[PDB]
Amino acid sequence: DKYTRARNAGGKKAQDCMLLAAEGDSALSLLRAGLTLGKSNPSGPSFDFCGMISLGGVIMNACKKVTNITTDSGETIMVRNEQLTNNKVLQGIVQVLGLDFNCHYKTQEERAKLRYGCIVACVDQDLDGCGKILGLLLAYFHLFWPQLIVHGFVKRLLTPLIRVYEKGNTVPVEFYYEQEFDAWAKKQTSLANHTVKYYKGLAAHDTHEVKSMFKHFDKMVYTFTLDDSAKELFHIYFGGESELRKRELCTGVVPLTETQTQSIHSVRRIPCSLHLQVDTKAYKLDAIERQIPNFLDGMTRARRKILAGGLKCFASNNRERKVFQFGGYVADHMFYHHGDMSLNTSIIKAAQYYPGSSHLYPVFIGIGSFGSRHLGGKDAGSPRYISVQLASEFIKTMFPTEDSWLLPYVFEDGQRAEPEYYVPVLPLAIMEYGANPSEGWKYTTWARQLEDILALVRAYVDKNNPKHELLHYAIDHKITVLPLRPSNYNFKGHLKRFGQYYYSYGTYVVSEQRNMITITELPLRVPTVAYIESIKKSSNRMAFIEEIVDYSSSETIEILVKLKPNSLSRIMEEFKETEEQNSIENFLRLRNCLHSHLNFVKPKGGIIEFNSYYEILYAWLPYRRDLYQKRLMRERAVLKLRLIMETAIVRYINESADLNLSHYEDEKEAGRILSEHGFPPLNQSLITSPEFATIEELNQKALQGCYTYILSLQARELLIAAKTRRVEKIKKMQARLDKVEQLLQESPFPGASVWLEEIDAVEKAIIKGRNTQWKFHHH
Amino acid sequence: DKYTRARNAGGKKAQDCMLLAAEGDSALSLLRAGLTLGKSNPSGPSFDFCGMISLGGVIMNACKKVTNITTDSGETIMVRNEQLTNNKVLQGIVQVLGLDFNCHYKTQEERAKLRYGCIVACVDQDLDGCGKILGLLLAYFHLFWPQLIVHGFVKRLLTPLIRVYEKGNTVPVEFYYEQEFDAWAKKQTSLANHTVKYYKGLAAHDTHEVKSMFKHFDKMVYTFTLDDSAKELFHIYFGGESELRKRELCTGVVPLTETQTQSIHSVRRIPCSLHLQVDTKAYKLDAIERQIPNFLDGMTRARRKILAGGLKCFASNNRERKVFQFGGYVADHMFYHHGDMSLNTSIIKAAQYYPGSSHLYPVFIGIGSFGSRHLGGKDAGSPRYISVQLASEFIKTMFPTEDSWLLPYVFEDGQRAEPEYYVPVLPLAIMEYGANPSEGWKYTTWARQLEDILALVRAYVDKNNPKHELLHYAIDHKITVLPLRPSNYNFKGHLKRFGQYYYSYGTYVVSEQRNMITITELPLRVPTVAYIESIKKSSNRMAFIEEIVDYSSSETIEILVKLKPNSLSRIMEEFKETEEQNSIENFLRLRNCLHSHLNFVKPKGGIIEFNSYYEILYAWLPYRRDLYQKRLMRERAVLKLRLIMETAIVRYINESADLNLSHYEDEKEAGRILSEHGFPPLNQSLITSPEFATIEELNQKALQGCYTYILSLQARELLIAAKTRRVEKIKKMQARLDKVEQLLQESPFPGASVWLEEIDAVEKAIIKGRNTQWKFHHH
DNA sequence: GATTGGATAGCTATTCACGG
DNA sequence: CCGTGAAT
DNA sequence: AGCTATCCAATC
Ligand SMILES: COc1cc(NS(C)(=O)=O)ccc1Nc1c2ccccc2nc2ccccc12
Ligand SMILES: COc1cc(NS(C)(=O)=O)ccc1Nc1c2ccccc2nc2ccccc12
Ligand SMILES: [Mg+2]
Ligand SMILES: [Mg+2]
Ligand SMILES: [Mg+2]
Repeated sequence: DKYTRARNAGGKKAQDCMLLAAEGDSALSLLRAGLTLGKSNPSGPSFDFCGMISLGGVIMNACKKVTNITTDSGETIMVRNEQLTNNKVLQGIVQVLGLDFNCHYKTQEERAKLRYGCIVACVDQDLDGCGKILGLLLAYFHLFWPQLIVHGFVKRLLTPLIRVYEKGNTVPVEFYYEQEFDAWAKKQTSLANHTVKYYKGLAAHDTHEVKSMFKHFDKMVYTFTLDDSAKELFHIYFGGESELRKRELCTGVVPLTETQTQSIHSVRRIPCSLHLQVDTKAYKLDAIERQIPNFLDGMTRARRKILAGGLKCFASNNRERKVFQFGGYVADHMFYHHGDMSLNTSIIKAAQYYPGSSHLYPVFIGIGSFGSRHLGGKDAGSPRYISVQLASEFIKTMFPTEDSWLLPYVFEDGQRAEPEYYVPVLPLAIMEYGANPSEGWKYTTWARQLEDILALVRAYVDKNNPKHELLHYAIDHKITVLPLRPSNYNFKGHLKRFGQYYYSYGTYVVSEQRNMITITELPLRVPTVAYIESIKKSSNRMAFIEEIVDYSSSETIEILVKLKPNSLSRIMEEFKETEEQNSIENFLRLRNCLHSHLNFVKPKGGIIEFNSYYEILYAWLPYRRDLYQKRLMRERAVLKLRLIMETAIVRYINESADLNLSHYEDEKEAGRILSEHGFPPLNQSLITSPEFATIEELNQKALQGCYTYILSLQARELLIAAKTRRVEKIKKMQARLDKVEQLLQESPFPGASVWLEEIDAVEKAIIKGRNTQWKFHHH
Repeated sequence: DKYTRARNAGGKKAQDCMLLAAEGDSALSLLRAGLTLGKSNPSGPSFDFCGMISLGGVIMNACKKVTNITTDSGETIMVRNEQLTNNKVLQGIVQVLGLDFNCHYKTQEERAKLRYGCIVACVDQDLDGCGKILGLLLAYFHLFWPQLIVHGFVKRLLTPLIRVYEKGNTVPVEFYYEQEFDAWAKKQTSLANHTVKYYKGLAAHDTHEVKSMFKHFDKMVYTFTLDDSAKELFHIYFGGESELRKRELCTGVVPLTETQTQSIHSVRRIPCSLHLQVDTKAYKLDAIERQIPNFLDGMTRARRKILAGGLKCFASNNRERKVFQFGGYVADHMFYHHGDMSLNTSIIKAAQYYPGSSHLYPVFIGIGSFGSRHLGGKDAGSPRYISVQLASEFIKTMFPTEDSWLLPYVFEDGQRAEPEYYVPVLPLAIMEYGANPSEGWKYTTWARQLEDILALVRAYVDKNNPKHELLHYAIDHKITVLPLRPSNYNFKGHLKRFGQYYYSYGTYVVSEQRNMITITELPLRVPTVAYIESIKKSSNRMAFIEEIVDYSSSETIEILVKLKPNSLSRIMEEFKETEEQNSIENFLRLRNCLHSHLNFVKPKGGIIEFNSYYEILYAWLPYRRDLYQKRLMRERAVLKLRLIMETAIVRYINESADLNLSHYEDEKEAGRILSEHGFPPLNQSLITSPEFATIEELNQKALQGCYTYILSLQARELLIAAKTRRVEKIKKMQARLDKVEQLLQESPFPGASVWLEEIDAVEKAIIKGRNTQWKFHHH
């Protein structure tokens, strides 16, 4: 309860006081600082007429918790959920404002009973603040007291996130959306004399800006208004039907026309339907993009940033670092503008490894406590006391280093960030476990057998496999010719397919001579403590058992169960036996069903729904093949340029004494003399280690050349051994060049043998990691 | 209430159950992993007879919170105050153990009533856990129930601190103290095949390691035993007399002899007196070292680390950074092995600036809110939302950049860290405000007037000042000839010296047409809120006042005292008007006394006590003088070496076409022919950038070198323009060399004029900072 | 009791889907 | 009712 | 994102 009352709140001047609701604590501090500006300006808000309160992060969604029931007289009353009534934030809001769940406030006399004139929401300009928190608050108010919105009881504090200043002019130009900002920027010829400022939340606007904004306080308050359509909109974005969200979120967001925003800014009334259509839709699309993995990479945006930052950090030396320090480094270098605790949790999850864990091939090696098979991995240590390091042996084979220069990249404010997506050697999307929800769709994936995947890919790329010709299709690409069965690496149970569903069964053994029943393997991905709690809550099963206990150490589980005398007969009697599941498995809940929700995010943004793992594999193959071809082409261009440069270098070295470079005056004279002598001008910085640059860029930049590759020659290279090593290197480049030229004309596509070798290397690395419990050089 | 009771604990097997008291959740996880072993370690501890509890706090010193009173029955009883009774950790411990404060437990019958047979402390091996926590626990038990310590009711878990593994062997060796490991390693012939591992606490250990520890569990439990001496020793370390700690902590810790440690490791019993004399004394000495400033530098260890880290970080660019990110950088790069919140608080305190603050000259510019005169500076923002940057001008003028290469340094694991101490141009120890306690001592300093300090230093250095001669002493250097008065920069009150004490007075005015009392200034360093609460607390003062009001701005003080009508008379009558302070000041408490406790830390460890600021200045002067001399000599030597190198380089570049280096085969042939031609062999890397080498190191490593400075020359240098620039550089270096030679011979000591120029520069920087409210290029 | 600095770490609730 | 990851 | 208590000393 962070309420800071107003002096006139609840008194005879209640109908002109204001209540400020802050998204978090930074907004609280900014509001307090602005309010405590008395005696410097008689005009402006102050604590005698304004309130102060905090919402505390995400607020609850009332539209799902409430349930509508009709009465005898046809009245429809909304019963509020037990959890809904016990929420502290909503209770505090309703107590401070003195709202009633029975009065409809249809008349001004009823509106006079509230303790404040109006409620003003102060939230950040980011997607989360404007779309989720404000949207949820609007949904709450619309659901319970729709009439309040009509009479302008709900207002918001609109603050820009972009400010462009021009030196010599004291007033800036403010943009509330990036679209209008960049449209204005591209409209102008040059902004080199200007300066742009972003505001990631209300943790900005230095005291000068705070004073300037609070001077014109009334110019920032915007009143929400209601229309007819908004009703059916509020049900779509916050109702209990996810099908409507699926249909709504399958398309993009249409921005507001100029007339609409002109009316909004001239009158300062915002229709809630427009707010839902723009801000909430944008937030939901961003949430989909953040919480659902890409079908090529298999990882979400946060995990991709983590991997890129880890590669950058541990490229120098693979030394352990604290999770907090590494997360801070990642947030600093990868431009992660969210809370650090979420990043640390994501790192910890990515580094975990145990039977049944989400990652079969984690990209990190964890030093410390990183969860266990029991407790579902939630028993991990704090990020301040555990360390992670790069599993370089597996990474350098799964994500080839030379292919990183060719992926499309994500640019923030003109700076490079983590790539848009990686293209692994083997399809990682269908090679690991995962399960989590998002807006509209849910994602769930059970890993496939490694041997089946290897056989399929080797058939596709081998050109010598007896099944290669039929894997390629001259009829259609829906037929299945090879099995893709669920993996059972760390699983001692069984997997059986019935109809269209795969079921996993744990294994047990029964010693009737003593009346003891012991289970030795639980089904796939079930925590032991959760399983024990589940088997204890069922009183029907609990009746037969005297006691159950465990002696599982850290990775192998066994439960021993002593049940009441002469209970087995009743066990078979009450619990039916079927070919899908026997009496004992039904009794002990040793059967699990593997449901798959193959919903991913396509490279160009958006969602995509698959029907089988074969579709994912067939979609992933062309990207990898094209990446191989592009890599080879750029490699050939680089070799040609490098050969030309090295031949010129050797030619200069041969006759360096004759030239007598010391005789000439300066750089330009020497360059002119060299050009007169026939030395070609190249781009040394673009050829010795080019860039993320592409091939046409390579040619264009190599067109304009300098003579720096001669002037930067150390005297040590002028000896004889250096020249001999240089010509040997030239021979090696020539051999590599004609080898890759031969590789280019290869069937079925260029670089098939390279793919085969990478497959073998990654298979060996995976085997080595499995042998040492995924702790390389630590066994 | 973290507590997992043992199965047998409660009164049936209470005599064999043991309770493990740990530090944090890391120890909890380690102990849980050890105890959960089953069917793989049958002879080992388990939850049948092992307790589990977390302290979850810090232990209060009970010896200071109790009162001993003798009743009429000739019995001395100890009554505990409210805070001791209400402490959560002690209450939990006494409830779990079921201790009685009336039973003396002198026999086995009363001891059997306890819920556990023994209590085992499981703390880290660092100074904190071993010293502070264990000493406080032992003090608690000895104060209340000595017989429990006598009968071995208290034990500790002794875990190895450092372990070295022999490659090819599965058994390492263990050391519990750093000195033992250091002695063994120095005595050991070679350790290339040996792998050392530090265990900072027990949060980091191998699974096989903990498996072995719980395989041999009783080998790591040591019982504490009492003796005759300890009865008084506790009173020295935890009693109410600080003089005993002053007399005890003024010397180093005497290590345990070989016979004592051999007996301890043989019988597994530890005398409590030895533990107090070693671990607690070491911890207290470390606390003194890290909580009291150095009299030369003027800052503590944490502040020195912060300053060095800021200098290293903001060198590339002065762009602002968030406080938490900068703290993470400092912790990473200078090996800060403590919590991040402490570092963030220290940085915030170092960057603060307001009237009456502790830092008249902050080493940081703070963007955001950093507190104000009211609330004493505790109203600053969160470290995640306020930015800091380096005050480049003041730092560069106060701590010269070159001198940083010549200070003694602190080494961690063979790597450099923050300097041992800094030697600023002006003595910063007596130009700031400070007040804080530490073990056995208190530090309190009131800043001196800048003008007096400048005059004193100049008279000591100018050699032309008419006061220079008698400032030096041919009779005795324990006399004062110049004033040293408290500074009044942001002070509009009065300062008056009476006897041996300075007093600060506020300023007040009176108006008789209402009898309005207006306070325009408070004494030095008193927050407004605390003063208001103090004036309200005393009944006899505000009983004559109805109201008090204050419209105080961010930097101004005004208090209006709405007091009773016709009241002045008994204010004069009651509150006595003395020559030291008038009745009105006595009635508003506007007089303060400036007490100074000048206790500092010597450069080579230890504490030192001064009697006046003149002593501090006199001690500080020779260090700066010697540093100036050493800097001048090192620069002279470096200049000579660089002149030789550049002359040789010029000669080569001049006659390079003659030798025709292309003819020779490899590096050795080129070196041989160069030596034959007479080019001297030097250490190019050292002379180009020594950065830490002493004056003798330059000479010793000059002759042993290579011919790298020739073979690393590029073609661009062979041109005429490069040679002309080189010869111009040679001329400039010669001019600087003979200028330095002139500076070397200079009365009274070398480099006096340099000191004068730097004094003028720092004075100008200070004035510029004062004029812009210590916000450079931000006004 | 209060007050100053530099050190000790672990809790506080939700949103989004779709099956148990 | 619970439970997953990524966010306030 | 914030919120939770104590140790040292000497004067108030
Ligand atoms: C409802 O969200 C919060 C409420 C409170 N206090 S209350 C009204 O329930 O008595 C405090 C914090 C939060 N929000 C939380 C977070 C917000 C931002 C970032 C991390 C957060 N982590 C939280 C963890 C547990 C509970 C609330 C958190
Ligand atoms: C659980 O919190 C604490 C645990 C300990 N454990 S131990 C054996 O090292 O003494 C010690 C102290 C705390 N409490 C802490 C705080 C309590 C109140 C207010 C602020 C606190 N700040 C802390 C900062 C770091 C560590 C513990 C703190
Ligand atoms: Mg935000
Ligand atoms: Mg510790
Ligand atoms: Mg910690």
